[PDB]
Amino acid sequence: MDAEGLALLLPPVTLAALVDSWLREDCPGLNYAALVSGAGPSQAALWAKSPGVLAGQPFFDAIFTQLNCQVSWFLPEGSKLVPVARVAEVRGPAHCLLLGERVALNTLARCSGIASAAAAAVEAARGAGWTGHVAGTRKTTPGFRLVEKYGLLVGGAASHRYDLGGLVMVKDNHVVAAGGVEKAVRAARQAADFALKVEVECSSLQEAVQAAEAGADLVLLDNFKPEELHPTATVLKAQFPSVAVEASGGITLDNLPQFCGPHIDVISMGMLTQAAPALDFSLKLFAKE
Amino acid sequence: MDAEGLALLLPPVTLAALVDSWLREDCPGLNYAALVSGAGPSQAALWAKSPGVLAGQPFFDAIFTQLNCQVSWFLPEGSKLVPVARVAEVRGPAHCLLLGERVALNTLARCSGIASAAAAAVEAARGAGWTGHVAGTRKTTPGFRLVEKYGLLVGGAASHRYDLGGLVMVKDNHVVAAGGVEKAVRAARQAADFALKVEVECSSLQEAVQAAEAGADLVLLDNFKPEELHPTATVLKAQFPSVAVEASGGITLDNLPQFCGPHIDVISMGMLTQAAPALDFSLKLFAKE
Amino acid sequence: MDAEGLALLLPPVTLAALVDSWLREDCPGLNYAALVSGAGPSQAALWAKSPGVLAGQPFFDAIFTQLNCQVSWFLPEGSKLVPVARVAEVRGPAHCLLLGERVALNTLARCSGIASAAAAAVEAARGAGWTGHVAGTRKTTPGFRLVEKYGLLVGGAASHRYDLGGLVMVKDNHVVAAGGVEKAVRAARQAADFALKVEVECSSLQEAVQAAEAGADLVLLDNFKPEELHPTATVLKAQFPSVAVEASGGITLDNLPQFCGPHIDVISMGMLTQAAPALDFSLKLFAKE
Amino acid sequence: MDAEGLALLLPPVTLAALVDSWLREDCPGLNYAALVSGAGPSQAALWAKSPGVLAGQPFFDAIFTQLNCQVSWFLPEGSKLVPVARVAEVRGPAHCLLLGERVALNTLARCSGIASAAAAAVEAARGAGWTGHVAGTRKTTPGFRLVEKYGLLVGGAASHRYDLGGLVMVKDNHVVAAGGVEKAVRAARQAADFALKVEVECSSLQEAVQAAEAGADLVLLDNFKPEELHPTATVLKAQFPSVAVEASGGITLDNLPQFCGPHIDVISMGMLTQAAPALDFSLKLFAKE
Amino acid sequence: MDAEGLALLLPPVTLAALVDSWLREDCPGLNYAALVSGAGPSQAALWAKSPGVLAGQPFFDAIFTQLNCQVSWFLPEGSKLVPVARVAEVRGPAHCLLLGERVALNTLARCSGIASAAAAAVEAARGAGWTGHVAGTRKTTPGFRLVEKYGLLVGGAASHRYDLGGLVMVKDNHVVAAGGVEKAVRAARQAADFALKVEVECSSLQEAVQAAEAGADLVLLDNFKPEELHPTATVLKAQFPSVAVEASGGITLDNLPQFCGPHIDVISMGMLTQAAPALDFSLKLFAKE
Amino acid sequence: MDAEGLALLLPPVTLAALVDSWLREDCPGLNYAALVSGAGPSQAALWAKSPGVLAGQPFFDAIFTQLNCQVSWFLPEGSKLVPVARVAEVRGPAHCLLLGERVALNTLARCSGIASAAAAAVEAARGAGWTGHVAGTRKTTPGFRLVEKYGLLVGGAASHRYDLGGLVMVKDNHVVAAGGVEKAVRAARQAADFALKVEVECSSLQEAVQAAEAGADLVLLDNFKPEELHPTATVLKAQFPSVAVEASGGITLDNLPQFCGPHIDVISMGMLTQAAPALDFSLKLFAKE
Ligand SMILES: O=C(O)c1cccnc1C(=O)O
Ligand SMILES: O=C(O)c1cccnc1C(=O)O
Ligand SMILES: O=C(O)c1cccnc1C(=O)O
Ligand SMILES: O=C(O)c1cccnc1C(=O)O
Ligand SMILES: O=C(O)c1cccnc1C(=O)O
Ligand SMILES: O=C(O)c1cccnc1C(=O)O
Repeated sequence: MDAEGLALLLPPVTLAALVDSWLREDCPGLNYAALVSGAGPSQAALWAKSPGVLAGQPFFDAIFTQLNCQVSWFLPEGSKLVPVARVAEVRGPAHCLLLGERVALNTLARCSGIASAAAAAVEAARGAGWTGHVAGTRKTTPGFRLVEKYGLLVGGAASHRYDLGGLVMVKDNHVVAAGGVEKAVRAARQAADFALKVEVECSSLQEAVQAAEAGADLVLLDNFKPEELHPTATVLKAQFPSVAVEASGGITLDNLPQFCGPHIDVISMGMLTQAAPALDFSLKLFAKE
Repeated sequence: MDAEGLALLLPPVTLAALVDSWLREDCPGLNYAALVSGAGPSQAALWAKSPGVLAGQPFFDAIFTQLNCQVSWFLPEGSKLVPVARVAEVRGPAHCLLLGERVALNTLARCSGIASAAAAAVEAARGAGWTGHVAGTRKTTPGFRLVEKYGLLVGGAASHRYDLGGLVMVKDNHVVAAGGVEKAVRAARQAADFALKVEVECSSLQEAVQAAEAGADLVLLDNFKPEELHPTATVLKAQFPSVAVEASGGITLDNLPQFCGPHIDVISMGMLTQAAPALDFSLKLFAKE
Repeated sequence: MDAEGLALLLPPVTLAALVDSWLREDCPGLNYAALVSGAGPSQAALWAKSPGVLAGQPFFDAIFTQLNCQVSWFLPEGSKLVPVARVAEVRGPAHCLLLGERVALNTLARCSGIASAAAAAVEAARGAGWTGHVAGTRKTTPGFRLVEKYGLLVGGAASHRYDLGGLVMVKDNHVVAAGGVEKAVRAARQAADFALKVEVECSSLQEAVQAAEAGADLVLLDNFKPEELHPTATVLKAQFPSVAVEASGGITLDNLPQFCGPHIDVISMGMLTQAAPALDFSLKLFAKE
Repeated sequence: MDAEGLALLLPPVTLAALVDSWLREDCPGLNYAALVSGAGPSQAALWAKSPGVLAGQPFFDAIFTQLNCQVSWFLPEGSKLVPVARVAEVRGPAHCLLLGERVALNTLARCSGIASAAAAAVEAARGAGWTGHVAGTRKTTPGFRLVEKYGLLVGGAASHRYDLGGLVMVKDNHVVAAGGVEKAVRAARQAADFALKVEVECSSLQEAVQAAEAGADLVLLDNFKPEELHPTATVLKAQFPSVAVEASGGITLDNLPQFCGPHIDVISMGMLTQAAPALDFSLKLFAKE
Repeated sequence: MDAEGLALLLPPVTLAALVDSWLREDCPGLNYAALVSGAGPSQAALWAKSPGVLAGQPFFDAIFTQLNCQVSWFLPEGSKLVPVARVAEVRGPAHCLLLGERVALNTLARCSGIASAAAAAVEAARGAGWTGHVAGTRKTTPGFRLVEKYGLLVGGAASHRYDLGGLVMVKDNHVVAAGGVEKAVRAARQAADFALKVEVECSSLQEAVQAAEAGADLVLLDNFKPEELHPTATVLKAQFPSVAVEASGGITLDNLPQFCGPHIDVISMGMLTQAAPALDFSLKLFAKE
Repeated sequence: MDAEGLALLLPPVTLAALVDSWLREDCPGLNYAALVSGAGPSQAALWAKSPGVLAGQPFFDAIFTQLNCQVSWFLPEGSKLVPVARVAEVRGPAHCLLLGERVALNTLARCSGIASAAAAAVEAARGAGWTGHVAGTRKTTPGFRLVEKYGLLVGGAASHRYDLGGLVMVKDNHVVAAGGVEKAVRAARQAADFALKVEVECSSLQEAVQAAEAGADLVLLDNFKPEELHPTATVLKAQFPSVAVEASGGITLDNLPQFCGPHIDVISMGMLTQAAPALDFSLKLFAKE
């Protein structure tokens, strides 16, 4: 995509409600440190001290806008961060900058760190000649989904489904509960009348074929070794060429290339959200003359 | 210090609210996946697949209570996870179990992941002879502070001030805006009447002394090499024996012992929250009764 | 669709919150008519005074639950209503029973009113030997969508996309804004990726082909006369067998049979929500043994 | 009355909140369709496609304001709508115009639908030479009451009580629970100390006299056939000239002239909110010259 | 009446919501104090240390119910408090009792203090032979109206009009805005269609008469000396026998009998809410024997 | 203090939330009174009818801002009010001023009442040559703590800790629950890692010392007569120089000077918030073309 146009995804109602809560979480009562700085007009520089990808400007902006501060970016959303970079400047009343400071920073650090891993992982795949979509999961922080999924998009990963209402994903537990894969997929297909796709976690070739026969649009190959994964995917694409194939389970940055192959459409990774460290940013006030 | 007594810190109102919003994030509309599993009474086993410390039972319990499911814990809050362990059992209607599965796991993974890092770091400190307090920061995920600060406790580090509303904290930025460290602290110390303490970030011996003279209860030595840090702290404690010394900036699990000396009372670490990977948990239905 | 299992689609959090907002709407302050009834143990009987389909038990139930009342139903959810029928008995404190009454009845009235129309539309389509799906739209009352979309399902219609983060729908205005049907569907598919279906509104056969060619999952044939619809449908189906066709616009109970064909998969009708008179119900306290 | 000044009744806080819940209902997560339109400065025409009364302007406006879009109206609120008329022009970014489209349309459709049905009933009553008040009920869609009551006022009906903290209304059930009309009215008058009126639903002449005697500000005649209603009213009016008489139950636009008569003061009709079809409108983007 | 049956006025939704804000206000973060008491099953005695009237049981209860505690009342709601009285007893986990303490005490203290003041006023009114209704105002604490108005009622005063939603009160300002008293009342009367009473603030016998002629249901005689009030009110009743006559403005508990007279129906008092000191209660843990 | 620079303490999100709830409480539905005044541009004078200290401008401003109304203050926050003052002017639509009026007046009155009470007290203390802190308590009206604690500051008192997660307070009850003072304070000390202070309620010199020995930062001497208080305090300060001493319990404005001795640091007064009458203010519409 283009990372600058991604911001248009964020609906501005649910956005400001997020921002409000984040501020309240941090300053529920009186802001005593306000008195230290006073409210004089001020400027601070946003320092990027970690390599990766910048993401999260829409969140960073919104937070400060709520506090009557203005942000000037010196890079675009999505651009590569080359450490000790001065990536932006923030102007407003001192106390307002310093109240927004930590929250904006945390939001930007986390969003960026996710985008960073996603870009790293996308590269590694491109590098192995893979043409598919590296994806995320629902293994997001609670109440932080919007920021994390958006982060994955800025990094060039696909978001995967956002909600639980958005694609019907039959998993091991759904199959156990429904008493077998055929039964499960039949129900799943009925519930997704014509508007929603069905995906089915399958731990074996058999489970997959059963799923694919039953009319699954996607078959997720969960926890296969690579040497098992590709022959299994080959059989599937051969027999059901219109069915998409996702590999997930245990997949990391280091090993990702082994999971890439001509018959895998999607690779999903817990790690992009669950084990992607936050980038180091600071926001420092500089004096005017 | 009992880690099972820690759930009492959680006020039940802010807890049940948080849980609602987590579930609403994940499934705002219709849960089509309820139709695949139906609603038969079922049981699921919680499996820990990562080493660390188990943290977040109160949140796990709340999530599932909200969905009319019950939880039996086989290990106490804060115990070591020795992997491929069966840590607990969850009971309830199938569709209800599966609705809360991900959000619960996410929450538990995230909280446990932090506890583990805190525990690692506390152990490191103990191992380097040091009886001070290892601590968190305000570098927490937005909307998720309660879980992360609670996690820090369960792992046995200190939370630090929760929310900018406890302790008053003067930083590089407050000093710049106030036109001096002398001015900044006097203002800070006026604001925090008797109820609140004043801590000051300082980047030199000089700036520390000025702070302590000015009436600082705590003096944070920001971003020192340990070779500078300890001589500095030695003088401070000589000249102002009742002023506490915190050290912060660049402190990893790797180098933490280097910042563990006899005149350092608090060590705060960004990494305990920012860069602690989540633990791997799963929740698998079984068909006993 | 077994209509009694549909209640499993209702996540219990968003439900309970919605119930709260309805009761607060109807009684923001003090309930003065509490004093008129007092709080004597009491029982009322719900009478269905209109013909159609009973829908809304979950909502009815959950309103009374919030006011310590209990409901016992004598008809199953989705059953046929033959007038002057006793469908349930609600038991609880008089004042509570009387507080919930209008809100609970108003909820059951539209939900049933909508289901009734859906059932009638489905019946006319089965009646013209159509094996397709009758569907709702996003033409729903603001804030009431959960009840209305559930209503359609209980009457045997498809809900279409609930959401707008569900299926990606390119409409007449999108096509304009984009700058052409070709350029728009390219951009839709890219946003949709593997996770979502792209549906496109099309005013002619030419626009439909352009669309199918750009990779549309569903072509929606907007405001065609029946004489023009079916030729156009037959063409798309011969040339792109894997694309689903939707007819929509101007469709009524009376004319629906003329829109049924062997090459229409979905027919959506705005009237099913926008013009479905609410059923007559009432709740009258009786005396007990 | 002036229909344009009714907007003053709408307190801008409850209006804005209401709008946000509607917006959030339609797009809880990510707006994928933003990418198809993009953010081009754009303009749309509001086409009125059904006959009736225009109502809902202040809500329509509020919605788009919340998305940074400006509305310009060509008909004033309350004017007669003559089909295929251009009533307004909405401008702003393309993605925003399309985000608010369906919600704003759905709001205006239903408010106008009601206004029309009220105006229609007001007209037939005027046509019978009746000078009383046609009225709404509390039979409103849950959560949508502010819009529906307002629609009644624009069509020139009277909203009954909005609220329930409103007028005190003693109904058949209140009378049953109390054990007797005179008891009930005593209790109701006590609760309505001097600030509220007391109304009593009465199913006979005998009960209506009991209630009038006991001091009710109004007597509602609950299901009378018209041949019975007017003698019962006449007797009431002669015996208690300062009591007001409401006729309710079964009153359709077709039979309304028969319920009009010199001794009825208020005629409340459930149909106005429960069975008023919504109007047809559409919002189509045009390019400028 | 019966102060015990007043609790039925409080709808359980808006209670629990109110109680939740109050608790959140007091402990928005982690409750560190809970670790000092631990969770031992405990009991505590509520001690009334001031003279007055007890009011606020429903709130006190709700608060502790939310914290899983239970309350046994030794005196009924509305009874006379003779100091150092042991009025109730509260049981539940120690940290829960202690978390609820202050918030519940503050609530009961203020409700009780208002009911005391209202009683005092109702007494003096009765003592002076007057059969009217002492009333309060909209001079309530912001967001504490439910409790304050409830207190008035328990004290035996009237809750003058709760919300601005059910009576229509024309004031000095409304008249100025409207450009005269005739105009204002005329307008008000048309706004309050048949459901709502109109009250008019009048500062002179003229302005009162004018309002009465225009159709005012009540005439409020504002800031009159008593020697002016009673002649003014006698003319009023002479000409307008069915128009209620309220007196207001600087009426204190001391002079209240001077404002009592056969022609005054209602007496509102700012002081019942604005200057009613809180009672002194305390909650003391004891060991069981 | 500098009373004008105190507004900076008020975070703008929590402020605008609070203000919305006040407005929603006072007019949840339709504002019939808007029709009486119309929307004409108007102005209103704010009159101060009582002596005291002016407090609550930020809340006042925010309230009106929310209703598109501007305020011009002719007196700085916290100035002395000398009665019949014209302290400010409010411009806006007529219906908007009148909707805001009472809510804002109510806020300003109780904020100003408290500031006044506190100024009275701080004055007597400064008059008694005392250099310590006059403080508040947590005996604040529920849901209104921000306004009341802010008012205390403006009048020159200290807020004290605001909520239960500032300083950690051990009271009679915490001691009972812990089974002793030693145990309770150790637990509070362990809980208050380094971020917080521990304060202990003590009813005797011995208990004060046990607390001081166990590491208490402050010792609150509850309910001592002045004759006991000072000699107790003189001993503490001798034997534990850096422990602070707060007196509290029964300290009226009248007797306060008796509590102002050289070994007392803090004096807390329940009365400042529990028994401080609100000041008298009106807002009157005046003329302009
Ligand atoms: O549920 C998902 O959306 C999902 C998609 C791909 C891989 N894992 C998951 C998961 O959360 O378990
Ligand atoms: O603000 C804090 O509480 C804090 C405390 C210790 C270390 N870092 C921080 C920070 O957020 O920068
Ligand atoms: O958007 C939809 O879901 C939809 C689907 C089919 C027909 N109309 C609509 C509409 O709301 O206009
Ligand atoms: O209650 C009302 O407001 C009302 C007013 C007139 C007629 N019916 C009703 C009703 O809801 O039953
Ligand atoms: O507002 C009221 O209803 C009211 C009623 C009686 C006395 N004062 C008032 C007031 O203006 O606050
Ligand atoms: O608890 C407090 O914060 C407090 C502090 C000082 C004086 N009183 C109190 C109280 O409300 O009991």
